[PDB]
Amino acid sequence: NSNICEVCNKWGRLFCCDTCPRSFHEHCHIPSVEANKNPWSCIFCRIKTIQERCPESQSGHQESEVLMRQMLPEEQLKCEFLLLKVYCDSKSCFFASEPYYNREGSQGPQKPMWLNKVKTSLNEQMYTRVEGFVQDMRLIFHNHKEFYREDKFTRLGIQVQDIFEKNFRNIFAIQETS
Ligand SMILES: [Zn+2]
Ligand SMILES: [Zn+2]
Ligand SMILES: [Zn+2]
Repeated sequence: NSNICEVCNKWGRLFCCDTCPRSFHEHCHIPSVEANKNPWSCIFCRIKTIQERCPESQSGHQESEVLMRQMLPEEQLKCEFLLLKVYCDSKSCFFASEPYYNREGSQGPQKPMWLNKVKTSLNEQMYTRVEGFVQDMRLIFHNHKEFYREDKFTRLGIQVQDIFEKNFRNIFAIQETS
């Protein structure tokens, strides 16, 4: 197994996947690494299993059909994996904890949002459809773009949004377009 956490790239108390060489800190893995379970399979392995069992799950989909799906166990897992993929980028640190807004010439968003809040929400089964999760995720970047205006710091939102959107298209097999 790897000797660093797959998400944050640090050593520490690591839990090792039994079906692939990845390791994780407890609360870096999403969901949090399970108390017992021998063998244990990580979220990457579980998502690979879904694909293997239903190879047609990788044919193209329309985003609008994906958003309306109910959060059954497989969609739940997919949103967990998408969320983990954003945390894997170091630039996620800017969006993880609860923000605050006090900048001359700007006003705070009406609805603040952050990754840790989406993580709690997923854990507490508060999203009934994929749409709920995806809306909160995009809301994080949108709020950032709006607040930081022409400051070059706006680019961080564009960057992490791009990671989110590429992973969304991949995980939910969105039909490729030009
Ligand atoms: Zn970690
Ligand atoms: Zn694994
Ligand atoms: Zn099938």
